[PDB]
Amino acid sequence: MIYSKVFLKLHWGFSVVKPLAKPGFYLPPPTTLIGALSYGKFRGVDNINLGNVYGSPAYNFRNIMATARLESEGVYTEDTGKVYIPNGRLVVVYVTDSISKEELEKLCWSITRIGCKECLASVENVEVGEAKKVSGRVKTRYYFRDTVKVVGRKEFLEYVTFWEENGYIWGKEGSPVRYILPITTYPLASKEVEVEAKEAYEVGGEYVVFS
RNA sequence: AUUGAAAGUUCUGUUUCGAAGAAAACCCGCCUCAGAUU
Repeated sequence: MIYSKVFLKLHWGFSVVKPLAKPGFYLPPPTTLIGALSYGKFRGVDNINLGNVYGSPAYNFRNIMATARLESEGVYTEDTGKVYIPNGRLVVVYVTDSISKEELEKLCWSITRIGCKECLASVENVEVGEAKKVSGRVKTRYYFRDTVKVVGRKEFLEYVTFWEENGYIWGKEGSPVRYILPITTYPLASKEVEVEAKEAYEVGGEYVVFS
């Protein structure tokens, strides 16, 4: 199981509108991160024949694990929800085993935006390595699933609804999955939360929790 | 190529016309550059 870290500098912020008044999300979903990763290889094509229906040029990277977190302060504003965090930093962690280190690093250096067109984002540095799996009590900053238990004080937890990869095909709605975010609503920032969990990869001290 | 792909809240308008900081008032009343030298 290999892992990679990437540091992104944002220009003005990101904007992803909730499916189904147009409120937005607080942090990008894993689908957006996987698509941003896949952009490095599938650049220039917008419709590929999956075999039965044209749904997206991204239904092939669906088995890559990804998380992300903030490192600065920003504000969520509706005026079409947006998250303004100019000149901020975003740290993204990719954990997978499908491709070798070289391919993942090459695709990691090839990220241009997160969400819509305006949300450009530069790349400052990357790291590649091998991760280890543990199950003891850990402290994390990246968001995780709803089913994961919690030992600390419930003070900085929020609930959001994300979708699986099934939504990659047009004319179809993805399955709803609950997620827990360790975020302060105003102003936006990230806080550490201690969890027990069952699977957690050590990617440099900042343990990442998946289940 | 990411609930992503496609979208100008844009066009038109004077803060304008008029109204003396003006009239009265001494700086002024006394004081040696003076005694000695071819």
